[PDB]
Parts: sequence; structure tokens; C-alpha cells
Amino acid sequence: AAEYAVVLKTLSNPFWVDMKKGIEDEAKTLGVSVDIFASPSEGDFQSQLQLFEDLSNKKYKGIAFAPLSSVNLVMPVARAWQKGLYLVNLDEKIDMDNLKKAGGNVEGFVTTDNVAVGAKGADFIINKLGAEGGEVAIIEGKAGNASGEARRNGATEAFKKANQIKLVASQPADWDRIKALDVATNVLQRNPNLKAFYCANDTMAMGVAQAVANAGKIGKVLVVGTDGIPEARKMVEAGQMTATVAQNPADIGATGLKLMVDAAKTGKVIPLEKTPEFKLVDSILVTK
Ligand SMILES: OC[C@]1(O)OC[C@@H](O)[C@@H](O)[C@H]1O
Repeated sequence: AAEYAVVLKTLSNPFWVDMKKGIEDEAKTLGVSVDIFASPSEGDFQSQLQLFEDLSNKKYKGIAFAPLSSVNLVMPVARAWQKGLYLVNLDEKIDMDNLKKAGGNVEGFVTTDNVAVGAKGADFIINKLGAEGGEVAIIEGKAGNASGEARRNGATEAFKKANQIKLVASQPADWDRIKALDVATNVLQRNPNLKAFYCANDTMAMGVAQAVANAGKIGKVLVVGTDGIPEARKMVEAGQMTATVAQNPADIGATGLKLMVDAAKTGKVIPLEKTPEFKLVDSILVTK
């Protein structure tokens, strides 16, 4: 068993594959051992709670964790803090009000500025649609995820400020490729004059881009994603997606691990009362 455990959402999403590799490479730089785990799919809330608990009860100094929902890991993360494990929240913000209520804390939280991610994707669309503007739609993450909520808020506020843009639809496809295909199909049907989708992640952006293709609207409806996964990058170069707001999962993982190891070296977990460390990882727009 390694000194440190990691719990990622799921390796069915390349974002988490790239975070795993970032963490493995950072461990070699710090000279520490990590055991990395994930859930089989996006919806395995219950399984992930049971996975965390079971890791919490081995001999790990620390756990870095990306929860599948704001709430699902609150109780086991509280228990791990109480037992004196060095905890780092990766990327998807744990409900900190409910964590405090449960008598827990984390050393730190590493994430992207996901309001700026939404703004950046929206701002690209606004500039591409020019003075004519027109109708836009947001394909959301699952409700009750801070990461998705920030991107929706960022893109919605950017759209709102452009008089020539109308946000006609803003609805979830739950980080799911097949749900995004079906939701985006419906949005195009309901809105024949749609000019653009902003999508809260690439898994969903690839479904949306399939929906746009099926309606024979490749190039006439913009598709902007989020993460910069390889298949989304290929689609952007091939002209099937317009753009993606690239994140750096490898850096979020490397940063998270270093925050956990740095904390562990102090020999005392964060006091219940203390604000956790907060580290942002940049995003960039990628177009063809
Ligand atoms: O961990 C939150 C997040 O939003 O979960 C979904 C992933 O595709 C990424 O976008 C990631 O940043």
C-alpha cells in the first residue's frame, strides 16, 4: 500500500486519465508513493462513498479526492479528517458548509476558475457571431456540482451582457455523451435559428457536435466544449467542434498531490476552524 491514496471521478473521461498521469509524475518528483482509484462511471455516487471509506480504513497518510457530487463524500471525508488524514479536494468542490456541520475540514482545494471558463467560452462565441449575434444554448453539467454551476454562471453572465445574444436554453446533459446528443437534438428542433452551444465539458460537447452533424448544421451552429480532451481537440482540428476551453487536469493533480505532501510534512492536520489552501490552475481557449 502507498503512502497516499487518490480518488478520481472515473477513468471513462480522459480528463481524469490525464490527472492520474500528472499525479504519478508529480509523485516521482516529490519521491512519494500514490495508489490511484476511480469509479467506473459518472453516476456511481454510492460506490464512491464506499470506496473512500474503505481507503480511509487502510494505512494512507492522506487522500486527495474528486467527489462525484458536492455532498456524496461529506461524511467519509469528515471521518478521515477526524482520524488525522491529510485531505486534498481535487477540482470538484465538496460542500464545505456540510463538511463543517459533519466536523471535518480539508488541507486545500485545487481547481480551475470555472466562472472564467464559462466566460471565456461565451466570449469566444460572442466575438465569432459578431454584431448580428443570435440564439445560444448551454448544455450543463449535472445539477449540484460546483464545477458545472460556475461554468453555467460564467457563460450566462457573459451572454446576458451582449444585447445581440439571446440564451434560449440552458439545461443539463449530466456529463453524459449520449444525454448531450439527445438534449442537443431537442434544442436544435425547438430552436431552428440557434447559432451556438457552450457545453460544460467535452464528453457532452462531442454528443452536441454529433447532434449538429445529424441536423446537417456542421459549421452553421458553433460547438464550444471544456477540458481539451484528445477527441475534442481532434474534432476542433477536423472542424466538427468550433473550440474547447482547455483545462490542465495533470497540473490540477500535480498541484493537489504537492498540497497534500506539503501539509503532511507539518505533522498536524488543518484545524477545523482554518480556511483551506486554495490553488487555481489556468484555462486557455483552443480553436482550429
Ligand atoms: O471535476 C469537475 C469537472 O467539471 O468534472 C467534469 C470533467 O470533465 C471536468 O470538466 C472537471 O473539471
